[PDB]
Amino acid sequence: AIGEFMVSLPRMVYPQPKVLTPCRKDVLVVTPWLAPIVWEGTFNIDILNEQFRLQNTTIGLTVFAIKKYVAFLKLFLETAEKHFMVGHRVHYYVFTDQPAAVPRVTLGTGRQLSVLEVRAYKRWQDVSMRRMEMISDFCERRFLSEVDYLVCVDVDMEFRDHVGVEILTPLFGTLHPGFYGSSREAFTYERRPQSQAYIPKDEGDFYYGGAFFGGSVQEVQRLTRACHQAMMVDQANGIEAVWHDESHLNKYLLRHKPTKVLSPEYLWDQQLLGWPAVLRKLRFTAVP
Amino acid sequence: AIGEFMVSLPRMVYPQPKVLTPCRKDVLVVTPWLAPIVWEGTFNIDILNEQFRLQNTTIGLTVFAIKKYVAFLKLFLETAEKHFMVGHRVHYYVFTDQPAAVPRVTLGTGRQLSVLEVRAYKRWQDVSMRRMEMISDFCERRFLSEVDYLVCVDVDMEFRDHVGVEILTPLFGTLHPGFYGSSREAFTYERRPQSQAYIPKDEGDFYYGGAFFGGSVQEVQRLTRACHQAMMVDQANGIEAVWHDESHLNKYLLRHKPTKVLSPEYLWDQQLLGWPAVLRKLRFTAVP
Repeated sequence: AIGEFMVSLPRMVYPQPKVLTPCRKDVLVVTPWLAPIVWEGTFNIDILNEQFRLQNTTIGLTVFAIKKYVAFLKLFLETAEKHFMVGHRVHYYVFTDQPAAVPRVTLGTGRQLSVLEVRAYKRWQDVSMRRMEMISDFCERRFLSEVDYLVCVDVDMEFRDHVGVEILTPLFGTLHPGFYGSSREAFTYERRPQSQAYIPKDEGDFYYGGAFFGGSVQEVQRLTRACHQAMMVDQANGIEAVWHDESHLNKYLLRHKPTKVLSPEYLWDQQLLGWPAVLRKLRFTAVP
Repeated sequence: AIGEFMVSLPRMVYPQPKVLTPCRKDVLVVTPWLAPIVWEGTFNIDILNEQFRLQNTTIGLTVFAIKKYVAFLKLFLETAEKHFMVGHRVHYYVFTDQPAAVPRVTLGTGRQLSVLEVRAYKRWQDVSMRRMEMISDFCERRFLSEVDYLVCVDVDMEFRDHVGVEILTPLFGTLHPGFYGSSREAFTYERRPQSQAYIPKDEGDFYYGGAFFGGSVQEVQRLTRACHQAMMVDQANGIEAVWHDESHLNKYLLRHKPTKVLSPEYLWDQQLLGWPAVLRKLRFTAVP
């Protein structure tokens, strides 16, 4: 559950927070709208695990694996079992054109997987829209009744370190690893006014990655519905956003600010970007 | 309203957030449970005012003025009119033993004041309990139907600078100005195990001030009910906590972590503590 009556935390012994010492001296740890930006050193995972366990939290993880991308599922799921929400209830939802190609991965207690078949659409326009469309429709089919939070990620990735309840909040986006140090004018937002995803050069907080977003089921249903509807308007107008659903996600999060932002620890590519000093942990990484 | 369907923010032009520059290099701006700690430089008030105005937010401010403390109401209310939640709907609730001594203060549009008489209890024990008791009971009489958030403060104070929607959240406490730089062993928590307010020497995040707390009506009703019930147990057991309801507030916020913490900018005493460099603004201050 979310936001229900909650019992007291138990007694816990941990280091006192230091009011006159910044938790990081090298990065921004809160947005200008007072959403935490989640980096290593900002959180005590023992306090957060207590808060979320006492609420009996269930986390849904959605992933799409189409055509040759089914090959990535084995490593994705095996590493999620080691690093993603361990100790909490998890429901994996694997959307695929090939149910028989989903690997038989052994799951920990309290963790389950459902395979959901996707239609093999002939038109690339419908394929482009599919993730937002399908995530929004499965909010009613399953997610509202089954999970408290949804996490929506790309499959061609692996977990290497802890990804846990520190990310959970009504709505979150993740700093794209290509742009976290960039000026807004360099962000690859959609720049043509004819598109619903358009953002002018003087607007924008961050460049969020389409490969990792999520929130409560209600807020993810709103985001995905809005992005799907915006993509259909663009298609009717004969325009395709420069980075497809990621451009629409960025427009949505500019206009509807997220309640947490995840650092690039949560969405990284070591082949392209190495391991900079500012990343103390590489948690979820591209497969080369 | 809180958490209802919300329209997009309008286009806004403001400086891009700097991911690789800390917003403060001298203080902690997020707790270990990922609640923002509100200092000057952490927030863009234009973005926050848009978010809260679009939700039609109403803020209730409660204050108790008993016996000679009615003398403080004129300056308290006049300075609240200049600095507290300007531009948003405000309902002041003045709890007093002397309704006729409440000054006629001129209020801005969208701002109203109600005078609520308190019983002149003969027993100091009932006086000690009165604020928590009365705030909890007026949650049903008025506050649930009238306001979205409650702010509960002491009267012997004045506003000198902006106190606005950056503080609003489901549950907040304020760093007491005497203890924000102190070790937890020096915090003046209740230390006798026989009291419901007891906190051992190895526990505690912060020392919160009883003079400034608040949150959504639901969460303030829970806090005040819990504190009142805990005080009644102590009275039956013939023990009075060292700092009365402030000791109980501290026990409650240790066990039920706040979703924002306000810096001592929001609760200060310049006669006793001066104007240190770490305070960029002195917002709400003791009257000498």
